[PDB]
Amino acid sequence: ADLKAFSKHIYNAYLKNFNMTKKKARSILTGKASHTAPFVIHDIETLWQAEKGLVWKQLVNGLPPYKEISVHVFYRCQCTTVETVRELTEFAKSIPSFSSLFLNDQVTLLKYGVHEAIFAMLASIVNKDGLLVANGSGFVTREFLRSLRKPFSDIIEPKFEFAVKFNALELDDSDLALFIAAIILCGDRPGLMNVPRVEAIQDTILRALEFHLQANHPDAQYLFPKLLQKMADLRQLVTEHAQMMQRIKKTETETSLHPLLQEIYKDMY
Amino acid sequence: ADLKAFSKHIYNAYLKNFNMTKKKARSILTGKASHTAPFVIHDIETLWQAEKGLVWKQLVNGLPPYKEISVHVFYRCQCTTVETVRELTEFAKSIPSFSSLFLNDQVTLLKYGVHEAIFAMLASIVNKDGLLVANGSGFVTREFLRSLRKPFSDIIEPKFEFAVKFNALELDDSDLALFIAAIILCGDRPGLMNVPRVEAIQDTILRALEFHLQANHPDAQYLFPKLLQKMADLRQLVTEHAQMMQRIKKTETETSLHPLLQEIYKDMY
Ligand SMILES: Cc1cc(Cn2ncn(-c3ccc(OC(F)(F)F)cc3)c2=O)cc(C)c1OC(C)(C)C(=O)O
Ligand SMILES: Cc1cc(Cn2ncn(-c3ccc(OC(F)(F)F)cc3)c2=O)cc(C)c1OC(C)(C)C(=O)O
Repeated sequence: ADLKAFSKHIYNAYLKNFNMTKKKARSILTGKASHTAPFVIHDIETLWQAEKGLVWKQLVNGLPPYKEISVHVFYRCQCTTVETVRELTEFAKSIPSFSSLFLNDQVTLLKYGVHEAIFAMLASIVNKDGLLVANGSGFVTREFLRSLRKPFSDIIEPKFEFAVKFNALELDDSDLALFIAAIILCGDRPGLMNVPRVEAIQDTILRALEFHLQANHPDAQYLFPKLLQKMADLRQLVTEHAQMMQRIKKTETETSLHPLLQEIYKDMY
Repeated sequence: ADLKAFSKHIYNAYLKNFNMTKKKARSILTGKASHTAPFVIHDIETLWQAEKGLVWKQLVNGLPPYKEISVHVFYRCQCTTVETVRELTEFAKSIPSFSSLFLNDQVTLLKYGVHEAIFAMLASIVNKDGLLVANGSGFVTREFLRSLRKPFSDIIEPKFEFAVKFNALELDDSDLALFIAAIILCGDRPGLMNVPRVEAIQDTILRALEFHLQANHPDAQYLFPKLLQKMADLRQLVTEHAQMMQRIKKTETETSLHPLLQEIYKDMY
């Protein structure tokens, strides 16, 4: 009660804001709802094919001018990330009392949380071998992404490592809704004004998550503490990511960075 | 139709979000809605009377600990201003294409625009003699405010100086809606991401304003350039105000600043 309602409201916000759920993604990856697989990108040729219709169906990509394969893929990563951020902000608007914070605090929370949330949600569209892209019309292999030149392969691999370990907790969409809401409502964010309010909201979300997990996964007893540890793991994974991003900006000078990402990484830690 | 439609929608946002319009204020200040005037505050006694129900109807002031009349009035100033910031934020959300900017840009625009807008709208509740407070239930005299000790009287007087000259343009609420929308949609704000989008929106607002002025004030010809100059004046007024605010923080160590105002003033330019 109250937590059941809270959980359901968060879940519905999740379902309303994310086109690609873990449900849909698993359904595609196992082959039960499609009957014809997504287009597999695993090399230069198939990437080129995918960009002329098979996966992205426009005759000029509307991405920055690229001079090599690795940077092209990096730009694709930026596109996915930007649209996930967009969805995450819209999702945050439906969290109880998020919209009632100061606008500045909303911006702070999103700035410092979206990457943690993105890395958590990636596991829904990732398996050992690769990841879904373009709402599941494409599947990019992990071996291809490992084959990109340093430092871009270096940035991509850790997300696979984390996602594969995170998928072993076998959460479903209704768990993940509460998990990512709690990621966003973090009181530890630099420059937050109303820390106690945000901590109280996170308090509620996490109580609802504990409740929801005992209902949904009766036999997994220690699922809740591990998930809290997952949050801490995510923070460090983002720290490492940010370090590599710094190195990119230093050493890959005309690799362009989307303005939203320039803002997020601006002054970050 | 095009600019008439834009204008009217801005006007409706204005009418839906500001408790005190120039219409209401002039009706109260001239004595037409009154039959008996607002409670005049011009010294400590009337301030004490007003704070126990007559004007502010609470039995604990909920203001920070203050040790003098000047700081007490400064805190009242903060309260009025914070509520105006809240109203302006809601008003900006209803401006066409404001809500469509990145949240970072919305926050930047409000951060650097609210004081300019507040100083413009202050003229609606001011005459030579004082100003309305608490939705027109109170009237605080300018001579009382001059009687506060430096630096507080110093910060307040220039707003009167500006407002009295601004009231000589005989604008009405429907002009002011477009004027303050244009103040907020400033492309010149430090740290704006999408400058051209904001400048296009402001262009629309300003064209609508010129059109609306040609309809509403046919015979007052140089009104539009003068208003452009008013915007520049407001910028200079906010520079001076902010300088004085700095000297407050340097030299009035027992004076607290509301957190939202602390945010606006931290790192401003
Ligand atoms: C580098 C990065 C990766 C991820 C996850 N990720 N990993 C691979 N892809 C991917 C690969 C190929 C593709 O298509 C095609 F290229 F055609 F193969 C479409 C998408 C992802 O979305 C997440 C964040 C936050 C990243 O950091 C950035 C974006 C820089 C940032 O936030 O600034
Ligand atoms: C110091 C200042 C003044 C103004 C205008 N102004 N002048 C007087 N009042 C007022 C006076 C008396 C009253 O009631 C009673 F106290 F009882 F008399 C209630 C309201 C205003 O609102 C505007 C800004 C931005 C100010 O600067 C601050 C707030 C720090 C800031 O930076 O935001």
